[PDB]
Amino acid sequence: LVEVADNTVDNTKFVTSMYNEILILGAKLHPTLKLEEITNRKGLTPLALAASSGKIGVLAYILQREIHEPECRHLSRKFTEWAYGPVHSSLYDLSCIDTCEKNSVLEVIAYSSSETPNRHDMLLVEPLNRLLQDKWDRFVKRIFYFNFFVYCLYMIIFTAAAYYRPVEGLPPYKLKNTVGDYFRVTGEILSVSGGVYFFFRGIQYFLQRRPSLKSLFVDSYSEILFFVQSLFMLVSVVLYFSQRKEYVASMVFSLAMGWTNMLYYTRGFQQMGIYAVMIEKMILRDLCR
Amino acid sequence: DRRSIFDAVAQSNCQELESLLPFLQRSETGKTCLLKAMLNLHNGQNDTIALLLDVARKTKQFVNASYTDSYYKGQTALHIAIERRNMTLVTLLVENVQAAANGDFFKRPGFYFGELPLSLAACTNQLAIVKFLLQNSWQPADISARDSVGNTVLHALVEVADNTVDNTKFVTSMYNEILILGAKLHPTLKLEEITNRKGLTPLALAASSGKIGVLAYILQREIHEPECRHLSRKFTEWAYGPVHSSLYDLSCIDTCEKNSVLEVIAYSSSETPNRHDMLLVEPLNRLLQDKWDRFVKRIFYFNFFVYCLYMIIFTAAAYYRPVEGLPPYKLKNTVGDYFRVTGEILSVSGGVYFFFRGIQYFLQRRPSLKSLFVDSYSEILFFVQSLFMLVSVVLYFSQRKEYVASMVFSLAMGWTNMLYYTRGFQQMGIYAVMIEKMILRDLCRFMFVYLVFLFGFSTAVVTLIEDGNSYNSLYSTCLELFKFTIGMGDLEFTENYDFKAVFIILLLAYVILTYILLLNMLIALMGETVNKIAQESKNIWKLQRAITILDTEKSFLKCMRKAFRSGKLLQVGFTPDGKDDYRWCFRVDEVNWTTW
Ligand SMILES: COc1cc(CNC(=O)CCCC/C=C/C(C)C)ccc1O
Ligand SMILES: COc1cc(CNC(=O)CCCC/C=C/C(C)C)ccc1O
Repeated sequence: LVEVADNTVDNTKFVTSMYNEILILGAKLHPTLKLEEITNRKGLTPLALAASSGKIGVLAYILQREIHEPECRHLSRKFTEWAYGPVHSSLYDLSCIDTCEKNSVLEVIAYSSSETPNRHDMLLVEPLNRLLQDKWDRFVKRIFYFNFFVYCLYMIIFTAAAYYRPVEGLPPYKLKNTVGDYFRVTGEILSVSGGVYFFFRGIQYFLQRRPSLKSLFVDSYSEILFFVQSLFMLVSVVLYFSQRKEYVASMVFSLAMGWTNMLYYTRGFQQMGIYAVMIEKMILRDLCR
Repeated sequence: DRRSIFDAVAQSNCQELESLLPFLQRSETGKTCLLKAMLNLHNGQNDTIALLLDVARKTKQFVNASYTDSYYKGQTALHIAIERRNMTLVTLLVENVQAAANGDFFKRPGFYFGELPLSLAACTNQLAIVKFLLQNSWQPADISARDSVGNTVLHALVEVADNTVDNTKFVTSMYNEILILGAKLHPTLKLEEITNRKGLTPLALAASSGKIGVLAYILQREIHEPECRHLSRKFTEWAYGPVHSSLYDLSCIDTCEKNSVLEVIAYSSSETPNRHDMLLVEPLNRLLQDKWDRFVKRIFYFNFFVYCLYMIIFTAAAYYRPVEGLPPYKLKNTVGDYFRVTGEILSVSGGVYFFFRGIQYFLQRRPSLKSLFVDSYSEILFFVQSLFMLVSVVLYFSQRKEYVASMVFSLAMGWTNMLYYTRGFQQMGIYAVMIEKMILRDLCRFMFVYLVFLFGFSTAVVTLIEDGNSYNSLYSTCLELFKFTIGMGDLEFTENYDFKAVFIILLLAYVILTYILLLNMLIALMGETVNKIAQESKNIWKLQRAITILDTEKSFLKCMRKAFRSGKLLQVGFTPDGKDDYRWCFRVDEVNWTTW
């Protein structure tokens, strides 16, 4: 039933309908069985498949399902907790929306390879919007701001240790007894540590997600850039112990990338996140043509 | 047992009640048994309430049962009946009205409707219930009830409006019906002036909070009924053919006890949903335009001319600043120096004037801190110019030559601030509004992004240079790369670099990313924003002129306060109380061919 849905209003109409009728029928015949958890060989719940393949209408249905019949009230995914006047307070199920056995509906929507017809539009349903906004407000705003602040410090120290690079002779260099040179070696060590961190993060991402080769610059325009900055920093690491002065021609690139990559963080601020999105899209289309 | 009877009433069966009645007679929340019966009622299936009433009467102090908890403090049975549309139940309870439900819900999610059964019924789109309650025989409901904070029935009616067409529909409707009803019951009372603790008339609140539909109603209200013609706020003075000449009330639109409707609309902090759109009603537009045409156009033009003279003299006394030595300076016997000292004195006098004006404004209005640059973009600038001028005053008697670095700033600001005056000319006022909006939005966004990019690539290029003039600089390289954005960038401005290929790749990447991509993006986005605000600019300009008029009238009450009044004092019709209706009315014209 889900597999044949095509998002067209009448198709959504009767897919939702017949889904409901078959569900209530199976409920009446077998009050003991719970059919939804039935999963195919890929192990996808009908919700999970209706969300991964991209069928939005059936998704809005399955997340907004309710039944009053006393015998089979227990199929509902929504309830109305109370109401005094025009005010209503209702519930939602989150059966495994937020966290699910192997992949919840959110985890499937977000990490969908964009071979899915429409993932961006799909977070318009009520429970998902409310859920994600709630998580942002409560306990991840602080984490994101702290991450942004740490990256600011890393760029600052990287910049101020690149600015004063030793110029006497060739690399490597002896550590003079002065205090400023000790500060500078601390700066270089923090710099390379951050570099290796980003390098590994990139490799881990590319292992978990396993992104394609024809759509890598349209699905993840940011992981590529962070990993590339890490690569340049590490090549500088390699060529600063190979007694060679060309490391700078690499390191410089990195540093520039560094500061530019800061735009990655303007998605926590809607009114600047939309601007950074426009930059990305235009660079991919219009500058290229 | 209390639990047994609770289950029985929840059971919709009277067997337990009948069984326990003879035995009972022989013998935090506190929800009432009759309240429990009514609550668990479907299609009027709860009948134990009448039996409970009969038993209580056979054995006043209980028909007035109410909550005790702070969560539902004071929840009233008659209120619950109203919530249920209970004509039978409410009529029984009343026959068997000023109840104060002072709980949390009545004061996170909740519902505000007033604290009185009458108010609740009025807040529920139920008209028969209110008719009966306000004119119930056993105890009629008094309409003039005022709650703790003072929100009467009309106050709550306005307070629940939400500008949506159907909501406006029935809020206006029921407001009208309750008004005419109170008029018929009490021709002597005038309900509108009833004000809450904040002292706001229902008009004033409907305007301050932002409810436009109710506003258009209240200012365009008329009644023909002979007994209650005296509630109208509009009249039609005469009509020969398709022509009509009508009046308007101006009850306290133009000038009111503490804050009129205009004074509230204009000075609204823009936390109000929609103030710009709100001056579209007929009497307000006509009134403000009339004031502009009659006796404030001259004042505004004269003010503009005086400011022009102040800038001119300030400019010509700054131009010839003494250069011999340090400040202060001795006044040479020449005549030009006397002219110049006159110029400086006029300059500082104007400066102190603007400084005080700014302080007074900031005391009266008391503007917020998070929205100061979106509510008043002009008072800040005038006050800031005054501040710079006064710091120059301070440092010209501290034997220091740095005063100029301040004064210059001031002077520039001065001339630019002249744009403040292009609101008396619609077709230039809209242009100055666009400048303001773009400076607040688009330059800010684009400048954070452009500084990110500029600093990134400029440290990138300085970490490469060696200086082996003085391009080993973050400031001089920051310039030499900023110039690329004014079409003056030199791709080879230094040859003190180790690698030419890297240097050129970096500069090319910079030019492509900022000059070609970003800057043209800014042009495109400016196009978008202009195409969007083409009309918001007009509305904001009308509001700017309205504020100008209000300040103009307030400041010059000293010269002729009551001389130039709106409209005239007219006698429109008779009223039963005194058989005379004298009001500061405002006449307008109109036509219509479809009506005939
Ligand atoms: C990193 O995440 C994001 C970054 C950006 C902006 N960053 C860029 O456009 C990359 C520029 C690369 C040019 C560098 C050249 C070197 C060799 C000098 C927009 C959206 C994002 O999500
Ligand atoms: C003053 O009222 C208005 C003014 C303007 C135009 N004025 C400005 O944009 C201010 C420019 C400030 C830049 C000055 C920098 C100095 C340090 C040289 C538009 C609309 C208004 O209502």
